[PDB]
Amino acid sequence: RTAVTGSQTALLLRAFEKDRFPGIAAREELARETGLPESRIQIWFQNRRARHP
Amino acid sequence: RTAVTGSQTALLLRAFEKDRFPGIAAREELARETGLPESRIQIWFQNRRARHPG
DNA sequence: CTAATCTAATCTT
DNA sequence: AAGATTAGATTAG
Repeated sequence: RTAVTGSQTALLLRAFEKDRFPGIAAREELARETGLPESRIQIWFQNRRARHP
Repeated sequence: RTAVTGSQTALLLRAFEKDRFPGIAAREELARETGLPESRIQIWFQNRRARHPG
């Protein structure tokens, strides 16, 4: 029940370009920064590593 | 490149009711019978699963 | 209408 | 965590 805002996307792309493998430390933060479950953020990083190496 | 003919459409539609979730083999087989890449057969089945069940 | 793509998610080893 | 694959949304013929 969630479509991502362009700002969240921009915020994840920034964290991506920084380091593509955020430990659960980075991710919880990124969950707070965005208002998304941590679970949903890991998925985002897993898919993006697979479709843009 | 695209443009599937009515005949290609005809034999896949038959195979559709035959197997609604073709494994990588069923599709690989179906690529030869039609002359379309397996990749394009998968898209065809996943698009049609969403636009026409039953 | 239909092919193709991009995303979110699940599952397997 | 990668790999494949699903559904779904959408971009286009």
